[PDB]
Amino acid sequence: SGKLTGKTALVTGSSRGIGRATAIRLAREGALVAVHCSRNREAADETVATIEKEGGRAFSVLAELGVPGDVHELFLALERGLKERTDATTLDILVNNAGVMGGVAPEEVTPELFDRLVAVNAKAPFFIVQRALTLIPDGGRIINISSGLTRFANPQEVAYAMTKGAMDQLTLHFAKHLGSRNITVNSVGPGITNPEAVAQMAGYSVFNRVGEVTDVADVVAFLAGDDARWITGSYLDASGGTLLG
Amino acid sequence: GKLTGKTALVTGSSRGIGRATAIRLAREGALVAVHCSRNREAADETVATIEKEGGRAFSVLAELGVPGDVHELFLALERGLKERTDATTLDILVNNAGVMGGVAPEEVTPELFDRLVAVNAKAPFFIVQRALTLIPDGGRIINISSGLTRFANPQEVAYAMTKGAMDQLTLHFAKHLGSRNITVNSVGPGITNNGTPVFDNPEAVAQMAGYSVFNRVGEVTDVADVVAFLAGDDARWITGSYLDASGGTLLG
Amino acid sequence: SGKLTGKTALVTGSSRGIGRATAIRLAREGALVAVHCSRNREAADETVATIEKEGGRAFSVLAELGVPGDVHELFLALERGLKERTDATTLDILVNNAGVMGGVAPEEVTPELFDRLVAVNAKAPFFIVQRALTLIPDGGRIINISSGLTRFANPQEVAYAMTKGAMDQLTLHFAKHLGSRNITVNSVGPGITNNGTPVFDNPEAVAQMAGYSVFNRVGEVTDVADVVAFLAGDDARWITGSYLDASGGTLLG
Amino acid sequence: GKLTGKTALVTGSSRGIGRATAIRLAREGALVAVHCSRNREAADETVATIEKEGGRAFSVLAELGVPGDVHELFLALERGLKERTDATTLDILVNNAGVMGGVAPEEVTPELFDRLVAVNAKAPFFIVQRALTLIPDGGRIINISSGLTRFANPQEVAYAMTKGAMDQLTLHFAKHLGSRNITVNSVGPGITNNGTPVFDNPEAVAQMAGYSVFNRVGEVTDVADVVAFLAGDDARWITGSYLDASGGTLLG
Ligand SMILES: NC(=O)c1ccc[n+]([C@@H]2O[C@H](COP(=O)([O-])OP(=O)(O)OC[C@H]3O[C@@H](n4cnc5c(N)ncnc54)[C@H](OP(=O)(O)O)[C@@H]3O)[C@@H](O)[C@H]2O)c1
Ligand SMILES: C[C@]1(O)CC(=O)c2c(cc(O)c3c2C(=O)c2cccc(O)c2C3=O)C1
Repeated sequence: SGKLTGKTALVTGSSRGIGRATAIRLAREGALVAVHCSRNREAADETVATIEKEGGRAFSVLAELGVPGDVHELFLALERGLKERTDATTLDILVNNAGVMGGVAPEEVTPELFDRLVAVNAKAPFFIVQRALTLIPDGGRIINISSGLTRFANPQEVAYAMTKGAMDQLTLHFAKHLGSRNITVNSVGPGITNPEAVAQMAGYSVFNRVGEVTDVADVVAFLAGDDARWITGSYLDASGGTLLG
Repeated sequence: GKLTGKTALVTGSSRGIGRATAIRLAREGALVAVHCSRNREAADETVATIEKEGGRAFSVLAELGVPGDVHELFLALERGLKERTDATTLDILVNNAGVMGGVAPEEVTPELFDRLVAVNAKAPFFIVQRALTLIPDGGRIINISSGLTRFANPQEVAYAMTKGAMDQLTLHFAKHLGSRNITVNSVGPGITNNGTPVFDNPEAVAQMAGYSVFNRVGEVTDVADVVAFLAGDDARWITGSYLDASGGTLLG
Repeated sequence: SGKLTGKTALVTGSSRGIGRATAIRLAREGALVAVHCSRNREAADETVATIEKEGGRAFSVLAELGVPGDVHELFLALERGLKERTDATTLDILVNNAGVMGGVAPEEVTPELFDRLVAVNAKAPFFIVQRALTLIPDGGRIINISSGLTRFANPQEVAYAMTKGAMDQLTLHFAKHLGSRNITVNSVGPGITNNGTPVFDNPEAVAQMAGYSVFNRVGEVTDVADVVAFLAGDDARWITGSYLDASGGTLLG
Repeated sequence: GKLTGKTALVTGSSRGIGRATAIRLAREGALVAVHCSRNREAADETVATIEKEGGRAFSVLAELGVPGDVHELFLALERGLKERTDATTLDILVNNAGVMGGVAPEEVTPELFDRLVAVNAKAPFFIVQRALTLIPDGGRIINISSGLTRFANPQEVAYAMTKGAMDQLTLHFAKHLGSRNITVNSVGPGITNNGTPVFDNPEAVAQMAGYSVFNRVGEVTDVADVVAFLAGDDARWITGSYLDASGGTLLG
């Protein structure tokens, strides 16, 4: 039971971190959750187990994002697992969460690394959305997990932030596009998300603590439900006040 | 009831977004102080409505924008809370009350300006300042702003100015109350059907609907439900922010 | 230069700091400038003298802002001064620069001080714009000096930030309002700026203010003045309703 | 002229905004590298116009968004720079080159996507990376973004994604390059008449004109004159920002 009973959801990159927590949370609201990961079937199944242990419903879906054919593989697996469990291909909630980072100075960024950041973080989300319009009913949900680094300068992750900048444009423009179909499209921006180095990252928030994976997941689940029907095209700041300069 | 055994004050609460906000917060198990400037009866009609759902609420009278406004309000509030809970703890503060100008820029007088500032910006500042002594660590402050802070409309410039002032309150009090774990956030409504004579008129309603990407006017419920979320535990990691409850009016 | 030759301007709070430098840069570009100040007639005459030494044109205007009759006196003096030197009351450029800070913790703010900050920082600029519309021609300019404190949290000056967030709303709605008359309306947001005070004589404090800028220096009054001058000229005809970040990258974090 | 003694590269300066930017920078006395993909005559026409007005410019030819683009661009750039100044100093970099998608969201192919990224966001990044050694302390990077980063338009979502990436390039390199005194800023045009067929129909024009509060479309000089200000000394204290050169298109 819960807000999302009889709803289906897909969360990309949800074997670890925010994705995992988001899947758990959405499942807790009574949603059927496709747990996606790129490479680890094991981690993906740990998540599916937890959801079942806590009385919810989920299934793992493996498909490496960032490579030719990623969208085919994601949906082939996804659409089957859905018809298997509901006899429909409907996808009520899409969470674009998967993302990889750069971790080098701009002078060390290769054309190839740039291509891959774009491919996983921005290109996949675009073509995942495009194909998912097929499955998403009227009144459905799209939620894109952004990054605090889009509002906060960090040259050590410039290529990463560029791709998340790109992802945030999905929110603005698909919100407009999907208006007539009553599908809301929003972004969620985390802060820093989980020694003496702990003490310094905790300083960035006004709450003097580091973010937890739950801190973001709870905002996603709100966006995923009916209480958020009148919010679209917007950016939700789940960073514990990190943007306040 | 996720807000059970919590207390809430919503200013300008006898009608419109305020009404719906009180009703929603009550429905979540919170005892709600329903504030009004003038009509004791209208504020009691809301209290009535809440109790018929198995909720807890009490009316409060205090004309905002005049000398001693804050005093009268917190006098009645502290009284009503003690009588009902043996404490005067205020978990949730919603600054909802506000008035518009409805004249062109060249037609604004000093008296109107002063009046807009007094009700829309001054009162909320001092209601926050006073409420600090009643809000526990982990409490909630929600300021109802306006989409006109992001969408040009000269016909309400002075009103928007007072609301932009309100949002700055949000920014700075959020930083100030971080160590006490109180979130401070603004909710910006779009065009919302309250009950004014413009909404009696279709074609006018048709015009306003088009501002939203969903092709409808907002309902009071649309905004109250966003307020309710910020009031709850799911929004503990959101502070100092502006939530866009306009149905995508800001998209251009 | 002669870019603003034939133009007139008013810069409020123009005897000191950012206001002063703005008045100076406008005059340099060829504008006849009304230097306003609230009380100090001498400091205003000093700016005028400086502008004249450089071969420009300026006059002083006394009018205390934030008290009853402030707009009235300002424009009485403005109009007399403009008519004498040009034969017209045409006001091409209006710069809303004047403002006062609160300098008090959010708990010590009284209803009086709040009124005072509003009256000076929000009320006056609104009514100055309102009254100035009668003098500003099609093609004219309005620049509002805001604050980086609208973008950067600082509870120490919260009431002041509210008045300045009010001021940004002026920019947004009047830009829309004044579109059909081809007047641009923009905001300029300073960061920390060295206004000549003793505070800036201490290097240890200078350094910790400098760190807020990506360039590792404090701003000069001239860094802000030069942006205002750009907005005020023809090259910025296609910018309106916007906010210019003249703070040396303070908002980057 | 403010830019006497300085050099500038403007990518895609053979027509539209790039062309006018090149022309305006040369007018202030800068030596301008005029760039485009293959059309030598197109680049040279801009060079001709600049020379008539008594300025200095040379054409440089490199198709952006293909393996080797950067190498080919800088080889041509330095050659031409050395032939004229006997130095490879680049004072001013303007990332203007850009292409549009122009198909519905459902129609976008991986191929089109890759192409927009490669030209609009990736090339600017690697051009910057490579230019860093030629740009002296106190120099300038100006990135030509788009109002579509703030104004919803599904017909160009992929394009707008690349411009969102572009604005991130501004934010992060502004920080990275601060200790070197290099300002990095975005200029975001609205609808600007660039000679394409759409600006010929006086009906679609009137419609486009209505996006601005001045009720006209932008001209190429409207944007170029903003770039020129950023390229000069008067804008030394602005960095990491977005300049809204749309004539008030983002006001709602
Ligand atoms: N005009 C508008 O409405 C508008 C609005 C917002 C933003 N913008 C932005 O402003 C910039 C220029 O706009 P515009 O309207 O002036 O464009 P334009 O008239 O189409 O000219 C663009 C220039 O970019 C060059 N270019 C395109 N692809 C290239 C490639 N792969 N390699 C090398 N050069 C390339 C073109 O040269 P070749 O022909 O040789 O390729 C051309 O000189 C773009 O970044 C655009 O996104 C324009
Ligand atoms: C010139 C054009 O063929 C027409 C067009 O559709 C457009 C194009 C490029 C743009 O950057 C924009 C726009 C735009 O409308 C438009 C409409 C409203 C706001 C905008 O920022 C824009 C644009 O930025 C391609």
